[PDB]
Amino acid sequence: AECSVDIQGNDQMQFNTNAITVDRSCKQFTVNLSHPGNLPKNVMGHNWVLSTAADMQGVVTDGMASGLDKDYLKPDDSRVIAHTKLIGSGEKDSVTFDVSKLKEGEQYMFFCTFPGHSALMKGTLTLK
Ligand SMILES: [Cu+2]
Repeated sequence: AECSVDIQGNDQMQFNTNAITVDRSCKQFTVNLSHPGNLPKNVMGHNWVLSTAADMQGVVTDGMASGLDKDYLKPDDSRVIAHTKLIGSGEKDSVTFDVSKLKEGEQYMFFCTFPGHSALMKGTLTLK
């Protein structure tokens, strides 16, 4: 079982994958996020946020309203299944979450909630 993935967010508003697969035999799954490039967090910050596909737009909008000091996430947002912190160039973060939080049939998305980034910086997350 492959229970982790390394993902990069760069200076050109790209993640280097748009589809993550979570083996359902994994008890926990880990996302290791890094940021190649040289732009700082306040202008090209990236996070990795997981929600249902239906909830993404709300999470992104409310995250915008929350601001940089809150890593562009609504505090205690019930729709956020898991998330990293917001990182700038040269920085990294990891998040580990319980695979039991994912339910058969539901559609999940990952994305960055930094203002303006989610249109490109998004992808699917799917049980196997
Ligand atoms: Cu971003």
